Amino acid sequence: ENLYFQGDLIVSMRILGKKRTKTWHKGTLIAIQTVGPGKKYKVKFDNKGKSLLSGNHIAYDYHPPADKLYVGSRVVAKYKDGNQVWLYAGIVAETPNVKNKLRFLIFFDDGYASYVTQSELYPICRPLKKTWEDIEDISCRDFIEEYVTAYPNRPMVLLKSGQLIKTEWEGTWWKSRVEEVDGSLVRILFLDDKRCEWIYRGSTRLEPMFS
Ligand SMILES: COC(=O)c1cccc(NS(C)(=O)=O)c1
Ligand SMILES: [Cl-]
Ligand SMILES: [Cl-]
Ligand SMILES: [Cl-]
Ligand SMILES: [Cl-]
Repeated sequence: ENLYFQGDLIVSMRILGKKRTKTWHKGTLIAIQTVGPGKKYKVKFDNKGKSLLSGNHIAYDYHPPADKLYVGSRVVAKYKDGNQVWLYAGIVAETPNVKNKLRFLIFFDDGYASYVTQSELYPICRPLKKTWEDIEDISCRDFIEEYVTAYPNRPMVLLKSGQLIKTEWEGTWWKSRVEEVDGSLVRILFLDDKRCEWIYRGSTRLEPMFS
């Protein structure tokens, strides 16, 4: 059947939609379709064509109030790639508190992690019951499931600036150094390539956590 209303969604509302590039963009909800128990949402993008999307691939174009977000909530957040900025999907790993200077910790679908403000988050409309089950990468999905279900029990390695450790990249161990610590994240310098990365202190990519 063709619907005009579905929960709090209404045909003609302005919305964010996931494109095939895995980045999220502004559009208009032009139709809602049902086929038995399933539902699909037709979006017309501003500078693109149309897509018929599932409910976990559309997001509201407003920032959620803090009482609606939990550890494990499915969101779209501002993602830094070189000097460009995109909207990319992720999972909330921490909500605002004193030890993280009132920010949200995001674990992105591709394995990266970052702290963001409430004004840099958008909630996904119809998340799955087990929110992590639509993460394509198997190693990311299994780590996030264990993290969300075990929370607040969070094993992490205590690290200080200048400390030498081994860090994983493309299947092998690399000599590396701790440059900086910011709450639950650590900035690691890869010594041969002389380039840095922000990594979660409980990640198995850090050798002390792997063992
Ligand atoms: C490709 O990413 C992975 O395999 C992977 C595995 C484990 C952890 C992570 N990152 S996180 C959730 O610790 O910020 C990524
Ligand atoms: Cl295809
Ligand atoms: Cl039907
Ligand atoms: Cl879809
Ligand atoms: Cl579900």
